[PDB]
Amino acid sequence: AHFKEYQVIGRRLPTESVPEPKLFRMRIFASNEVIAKSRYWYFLQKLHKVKKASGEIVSINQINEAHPTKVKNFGVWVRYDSRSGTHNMYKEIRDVSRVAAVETLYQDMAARHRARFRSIHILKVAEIEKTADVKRQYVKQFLTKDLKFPLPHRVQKSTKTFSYKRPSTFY
RNA sequence: GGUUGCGGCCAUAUCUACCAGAAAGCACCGUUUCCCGUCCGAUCAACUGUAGUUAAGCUGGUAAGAGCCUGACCGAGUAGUGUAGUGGGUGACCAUACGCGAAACUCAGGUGCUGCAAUCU
Repeated sequence: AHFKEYQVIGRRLPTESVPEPKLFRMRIFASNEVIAKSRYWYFLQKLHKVKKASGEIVSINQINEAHPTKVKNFGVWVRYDSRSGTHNMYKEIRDVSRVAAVETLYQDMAARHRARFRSIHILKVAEIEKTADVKRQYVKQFLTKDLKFPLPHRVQKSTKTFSYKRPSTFY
């Protein structure tokens, strides 16, 4: 579904010798809470000696975008598995939210490298609104002062199967 | 607490090399008339409590000791693996989901514990 940024705070189960464990937290983009808690145990199993059975999740929360109607430059660092091996890349994309850029990121990763969600780890989603922090020319071109372009060859959708005049693609 | 006899678990007890051991206790031990097998009273058998021997046995301590034992979010949730998909990949194989989960390695700690009957300044 629509990716939602969840904060997931969990810990290892409290034993007698070690009450109050170290309370690790992650921000993971997921469709829903069930996948959020699942993705949490998957990564926390990767960085620590803990699995779902031996730990508990102490807080699950949604993080909302601070201002969902300002467009920003998002610096995305990702590792993914291709058929041959593993690679780390830094991509970047315009958006208004962290989540929709991550939705965009998974679409681009699937399209350009045939990477399924199973294969992708989102290392760090970073926002910058200051130029010269933007490295990719496919994003720099929308930051030129006084941007303006046409939308040539406008194709208009037809509700009916027949029309009674050749179409016009003017704009 | 030492020691002896009988033990239990059977190295946290073994192994190497040094250092120490008061009283209690093997025996430094001494002897061959007697029971007792032989080349050998060395082992084994029997007889004594002697110069007074702790030299050895034994016990303890030491050693960035070997070994052994215990533990660890140490490696490592790794390897492996139960279940699942009309997942990926030509394949070889791999990723993912729900579970189980090592061994090496590394780091620490530990040098037997203990039952019964006696005996001991």
